[PDB]
Amino acid sequence: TQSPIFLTPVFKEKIWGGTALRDRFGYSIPSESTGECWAISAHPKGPSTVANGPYKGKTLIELWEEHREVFGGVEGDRFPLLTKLLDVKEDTSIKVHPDDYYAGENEEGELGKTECWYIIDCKENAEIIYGHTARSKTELVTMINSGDWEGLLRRIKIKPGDFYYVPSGTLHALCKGALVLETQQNSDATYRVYDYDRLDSNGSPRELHFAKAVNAATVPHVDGYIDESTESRKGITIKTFVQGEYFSVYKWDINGEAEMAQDESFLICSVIEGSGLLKYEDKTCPLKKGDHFILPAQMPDFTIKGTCTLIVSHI
Ligand SMILES: [Zn+2]
Repeated sequence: TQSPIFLTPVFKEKIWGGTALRDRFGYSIPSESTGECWAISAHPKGPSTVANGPYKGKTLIELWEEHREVFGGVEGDRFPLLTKLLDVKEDTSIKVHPDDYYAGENEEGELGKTECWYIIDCKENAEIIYGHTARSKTELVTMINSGDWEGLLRRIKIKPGDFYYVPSGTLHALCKGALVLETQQNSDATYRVYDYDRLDSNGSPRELHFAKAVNAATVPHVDGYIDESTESRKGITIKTFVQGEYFSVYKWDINGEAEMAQDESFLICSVIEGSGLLKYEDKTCPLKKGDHFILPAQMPDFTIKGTCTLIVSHI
């Protein structure tokens, strides 16, 4: 296809969620404790539906299975990624995501969940939990059992604009006061080790997966290294956050009119700030904060005019 494919958001309630998705993006949310917006999703538990054009109403799964041409004919049983907006009002659980092998073996073919975080906004003293100090799996087990979160967990102070890559196997948790654009593999495989003994809307504690978390966790933890790059042309500054095995993620900072080309299999796009006008051939497409869309394989060269910021990804 040759035109933008907009996606209608799906929402998920979370004990750590809030109303920021409605307050900052104008979204109609399910509850006053909404933690996640599954923005570009083909996950069975909450797939995005096409919001416009000839495919309006179809799910991203139906597009992947029946119209792979849209995605440049790339291989794979399922659309590979999942993009979310996260309203981390309170702390999320301490957890680890398995890799493709472990997930497939223990979660019935589910993909692993390597992911990354772009911090859109956050409070002044915001942090994240990333990595740990255990030198062996027996030590990790011991320190988790004595709830020595202070000696075990490693914390990183964050600020708006930060980017963190989270390889599967990484013990982590986003903490209270953060608004995040999370790009991850198409998976919902999560092993929690601690959830602060909280109760959900139904008065029941959330599930923990101690054994699986320890099995999936990388020990010892070693901080990986990613090199960012930035380049600018007329009307746009592009920051390249990562070009990894599972995805490449970028930030487009537009001011004025930028000339673009879609030279990948497809581009996943989220407008996180401002508004603008996308023009291609004789067509016009208004863009605004909160829009999520895919630019197909055959998308014609286009321009975006305005003051807006998008986070974009591709495989
Ligand atoms: Zn996570």
